[PDB]
Amino acid sequence: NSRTRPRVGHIQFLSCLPLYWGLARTGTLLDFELTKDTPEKLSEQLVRGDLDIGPVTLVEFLKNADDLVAFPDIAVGCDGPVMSCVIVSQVPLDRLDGARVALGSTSRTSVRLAQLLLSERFGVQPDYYTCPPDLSLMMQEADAAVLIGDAALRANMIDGPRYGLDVHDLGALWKEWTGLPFVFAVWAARRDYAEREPVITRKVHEAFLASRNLSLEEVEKVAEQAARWEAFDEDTLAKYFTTLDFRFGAPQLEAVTEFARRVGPTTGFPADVKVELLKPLE
Amino acid sequence: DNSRTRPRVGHIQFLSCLPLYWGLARTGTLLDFELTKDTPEKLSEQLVRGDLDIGPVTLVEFLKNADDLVAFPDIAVGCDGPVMSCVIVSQVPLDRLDGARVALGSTSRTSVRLAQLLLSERFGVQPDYYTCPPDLSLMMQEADAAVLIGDAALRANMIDGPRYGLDVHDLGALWKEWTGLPFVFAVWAARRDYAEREPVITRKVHEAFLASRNLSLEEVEKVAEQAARWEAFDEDTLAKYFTTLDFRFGAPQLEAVTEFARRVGPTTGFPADVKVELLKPLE
Ligand SMILES: C=C(Oc1cccc(C(=O)O)c1)C(=O)O
Ligand SMILES: C=C(Oc1cccc(C(=O)O)c1)C(=O)O
Repeated sequence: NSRTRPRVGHIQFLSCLPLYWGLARTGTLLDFELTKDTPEKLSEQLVRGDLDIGPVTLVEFLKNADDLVAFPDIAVGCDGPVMSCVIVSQVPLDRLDGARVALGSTSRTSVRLAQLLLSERFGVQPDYYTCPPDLSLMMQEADAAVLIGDAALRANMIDGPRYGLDVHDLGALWKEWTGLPFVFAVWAARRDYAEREPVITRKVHEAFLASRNLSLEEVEKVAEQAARWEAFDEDTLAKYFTTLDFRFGAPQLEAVTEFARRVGPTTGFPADVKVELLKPLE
Repeated sequence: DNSRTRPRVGHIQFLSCLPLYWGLARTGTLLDFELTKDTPEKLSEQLVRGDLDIGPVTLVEFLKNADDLVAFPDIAVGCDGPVMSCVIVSQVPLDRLDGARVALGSTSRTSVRLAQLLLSERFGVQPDYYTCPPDLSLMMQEADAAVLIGDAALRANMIDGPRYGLDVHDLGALWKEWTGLPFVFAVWAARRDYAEREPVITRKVHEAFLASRNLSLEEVEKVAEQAARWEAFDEDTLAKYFTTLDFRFGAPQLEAVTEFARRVGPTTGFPADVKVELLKPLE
């Protein structure tokens, strides 16, 4: 009946590879029982109780906000381009009305942001369908596709330029539309776990912040090492890691508030949903 | 995407390899791996069938597949005397086990074979063996003795045994008494096809393991202090366990492997003189 390590999720994509570096170098990993997977699986596992703490794609957090406690000061976001959330299209976006648009199944938030932009900014109503993320296949059978993660970064930096495909950065489209930054995923504890183990939850939160901070300082070391295992080179990875925005304070919460209000009534949660933050000790 | 992919590397989830995990994390080596954590018998099955490229292999399963695996020199999971986490728990003296029931934990391949070798060829008793999931409570309700490995064995050795007045015999000590030799329970190996396709990645993985192991030897007390917060064992117990384990794999350890293989080979599924191929260093 001894104390057991928290079950902690971790996004397998490159976006959170520097964070993984920090968790390893600080020794934090030895205080976790870590699960690596794609964002939609990690969100399903946390909501279903197979994890205690982990990253949650924003839309799924909002649909479950009464049962989750978000960690302050860490998130996966951007202020302008995010580079790894894109619309790849063979035509201008305003020509997508009634066209087929493939939505990568690993996404919940970026697909909704893309749908919001296309309808409310560009005024087109495509015929959406979900499918596994595969740019080559998606382009054969759809006129445009929404991708996240490594596949999106690959479409943005490699596939797009080679084949003359338009690649629209969803963070940039949102920044153009609203002037706001964007948050794609947060870290959260299950409410029942945070109330049963307040101290473990706090130490996990603080360890994430320290590991994140360390990864910011050693971004070039992380990029050099990771470049040996990717089609991206060191400069591209370092640019990607430094373009991503892992803050989660008042300006980022303002962005979440506005996004939630615009998509709630079309996504399945109240437009004024409450985001509960983990409170520090007095 | 035809870029080079990280090696798929297995890692024993038990406490025995927790300091090594610390070393792999602290050195940053983990970011050069695609890591899979599991029990020794699953990690062995995955490597043999091709779901991993490099990983720990319980000795008996390595020897049964020695033609298809290349062992890493100078790192292994072993002992010279007690190993602490491979035990026979018995309610009677070992010499009273002839015709008695002995439960063999299903997660083991090497320690169970070593226990059978000791009981038959050293003590001369012929128990009615059976395999079951590792659970000391159930095993003791139905058997006169049980063979355990991993955390469950360490728990029987340091906690359950003393509490219930059960004899706990250390399999490493029993073998040492019988032979004067150390013992190797698991080795690290690369699949032969992976080692021949990617010699340099295999070498760098091997070197990274040695460097992570060496660091974990230096920081054993830090690792025990951290791990004690999540285990029924305290820091002193974990530190004694980590320092009792022997992770060397040179000539004296290979001598032990050779003799163990000779005594059990023809009844376990490999030649008594099976050849152990070691990863060769560069000139
Ligand atoms: C930085 C990214 O933004 C994300 C992260 C996690 C989930 C989602 C989603 O769309 O559900 C988006 C990235 O995927 O690289
Ligand atoms: C030191 C140990 O020895 C082992 C390790 C892995 C497998 C086996 C086996 O019996 O198959 C034994 C331990 O379990 O901690």
